[PDB]
Amino acid sequence: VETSKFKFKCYGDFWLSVNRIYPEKRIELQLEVFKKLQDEKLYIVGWFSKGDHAERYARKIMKIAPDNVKFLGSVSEEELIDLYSRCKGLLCTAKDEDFGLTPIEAMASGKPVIAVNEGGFKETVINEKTGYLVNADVNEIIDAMKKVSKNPDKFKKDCFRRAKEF
Repeated sequence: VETSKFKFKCYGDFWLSVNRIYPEKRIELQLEVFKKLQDEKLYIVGWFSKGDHAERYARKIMKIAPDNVKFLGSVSEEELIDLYSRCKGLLCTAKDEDFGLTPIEAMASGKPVIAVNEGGFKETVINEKTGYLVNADVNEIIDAMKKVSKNPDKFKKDCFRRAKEF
């Protein structure tokens, strides 16, 4: 996994999630989280295939999402790198990602990762060292996010290091 093109800019005031708008990504969970954390912001990178059945689910998600959630759609690598470099941290809730590419890219950017304790997330994120591993649970995710909010650069060096190990 290449991570030389990623960099750090700042711990911005927005959380990031990189995942297509499909059921297996548990986008609904992310929405429930920000419906409670009205003081936080989420930028979602990912779209869907027009004309495909998934479109119904995608549009439903976008209509039930709170105002503090932004759907960016499909972005270029330049955009992705920049988003990783400026986010406060990465949120992962997918159940079909076994490699943990997104956590690696986020950590290569010096960012903490909050993710469900499954697949590639469990294989990349180190609980309490480069982020937090929790269950697919609204309250658990919010608690983890609140910790990061209090100390954004707490795991900076550890994240850069972990990213090199892949």
